[PDB]
Amino acid sequence: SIDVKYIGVKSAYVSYDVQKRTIYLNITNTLNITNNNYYSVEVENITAQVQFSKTVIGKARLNNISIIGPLDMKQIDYTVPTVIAEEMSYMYDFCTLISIKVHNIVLMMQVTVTTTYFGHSEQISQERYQYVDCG
Amino acid sequence: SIDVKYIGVKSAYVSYDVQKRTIYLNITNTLNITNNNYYSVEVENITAQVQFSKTVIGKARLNNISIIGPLDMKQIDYTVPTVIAEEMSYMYDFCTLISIKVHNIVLMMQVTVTTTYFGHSEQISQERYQYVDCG
Amino acid sequence: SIDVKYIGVKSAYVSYDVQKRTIYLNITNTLNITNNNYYSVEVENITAQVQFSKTVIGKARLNNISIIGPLDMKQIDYTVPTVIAEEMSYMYDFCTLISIKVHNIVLMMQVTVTTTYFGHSEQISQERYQYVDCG
Repeated sequence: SIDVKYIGVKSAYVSYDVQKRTIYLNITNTLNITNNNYYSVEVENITAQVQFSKTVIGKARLNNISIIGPLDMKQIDYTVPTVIAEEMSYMYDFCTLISIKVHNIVLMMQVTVTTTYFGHSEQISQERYQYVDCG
Repeated sequence: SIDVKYIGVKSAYVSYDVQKRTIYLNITNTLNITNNNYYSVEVENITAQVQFSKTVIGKARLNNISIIGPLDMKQIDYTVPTVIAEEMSYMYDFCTLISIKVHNIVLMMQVTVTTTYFGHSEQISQERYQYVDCG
Repeated sequence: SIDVKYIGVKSAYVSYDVQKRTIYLNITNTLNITNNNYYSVEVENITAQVQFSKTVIGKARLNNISIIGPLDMKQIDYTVPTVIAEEMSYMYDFCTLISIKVHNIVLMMQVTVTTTYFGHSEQISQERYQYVDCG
């Protein structure tokens, strides 16, 4: 919710970036920085009454007050059928980041069959870092 | 919730980056930094009443107040059928990060079949770091 | 929740990075840093009443108040059928990070069949670090 960032290279408060055939000569840098951060975040005052039946008095008849179902759920159920007579594959790979017929799956399930939940529920997913470097 | 970052290279408060045929000569750097962080975060005062029946008085009949189900759930259930007569693969790989017919799976399940939950629930997933480096 | 970071290379508060044919000569670096962090995080005050029946008075009849079921769950149930008459693989691999027909599975389950839960529940998954380095 606050300060969520994807940054391709670099993050700073003060940054000096001096490069590529440069003269940086006789310089006076003076910084008087005040940068206080005050966070009052997700401060919750919750008064909750949760009843299916609160009061029954006398010969009353109650049936099937809350029904959740039937429930039939399927997720990440794909199919990749391959029927081939003859394959030739020639692969020449030099200095390459390569993935071939790979299956990458992330499933995060947090509050899934609950009657009641009070408070804070959080999911964070930060995906893979992959690289190839050649001289 | 606060300060969630993906950063491709580097993170600083003060950064000096001086490089690649640079002269950095006779410099005065003076920094008076005040940077206090005050966090009052996910601060909860919760008063909760949770009843299926709070009060029953006299000859009352209560049946099936809360039904969850039947529940049928299936996850990460995919199919990869291969029928082949003949395969040739020639692979020549030099300085490669290479993945072939791999299955990578993460399942995180936190509060999954519950009547009641109070407080904080957190899932964090930070995926793989992989590289190839050649001179 | 606070300060969740994927950083590809380096993390610092003050960073000097001086490199690649650089002259760094006669410099006055003066730093007066105040950087106090105050955390009041996940401070919970919870008053909770959780009853299926709180009060029953007299000849009342209660049946099937809360039912969770039947429940059928299956996860990471994929299939990889292979039928081949003839295979040739030739693989030449030099300085390669290579994975072939591998199955990588991470399953984290925390609070999965509970009546009631009070407090903090945390799952953190930090995946594999792999590399190949060649001269």
